[PDB]
Amino acid sequence: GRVTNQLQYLHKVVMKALWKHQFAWPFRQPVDAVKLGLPDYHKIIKQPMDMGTIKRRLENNYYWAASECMQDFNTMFTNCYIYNKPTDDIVLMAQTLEKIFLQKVASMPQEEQELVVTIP
Ligand SMILES: CC[C@@H]1C(=O)N(C)c2cnc(Nc3ccc(C(=O)N[C@H]4CC[C@@H](N5CCN(CC6CC6)CC5)CC4)cc3OC)nc2N1C(C)C
Repeated sequence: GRVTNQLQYLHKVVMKALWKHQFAWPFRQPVDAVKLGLPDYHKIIKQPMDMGTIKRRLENNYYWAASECMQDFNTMFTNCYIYNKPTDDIVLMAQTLEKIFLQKVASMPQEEQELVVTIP
């Protein structure tokens, strides 16, 4: 991947705010459906995603475009809404975190530019 202004913003602003939030703990690591006794989790959820995985990807310059990282955040929230019951508190926690995600994304740099200054 590469380092861009937008991906650096996603790492140092958006992820920093979401990771520390009081509602982040269910999303800081992949769902362990074996330990949770949930044999249907991976039958229903085709693309598991979590903030621990996203954070490691950002640390390792896995992404090529901010939009890919935004899709990973979105998949994580969508998985929660699809799998759980509409009245479960975790749905409310995801809605709270996703609202912060969108609020912070609103102030991301407009044009994606690689943060490299190279010598030919
Ligand atoms: C999946 C459906 C839905 C959903 O959509 N998502 C995203 C979701 C995600 N996560 C959870 N639960 C947990 C999440 C995280 C933890 C944790 O801190 N786990 C660590 C704590 C102990 C650690 N151990 C390991 C070895 N230990 C050494 C030996 C002495 C013990 C020392 C400590 C290992 C794991 C616990 C959870 O269970 C309480 N539920 C979810 N739901 C619920 C509605 C079921």
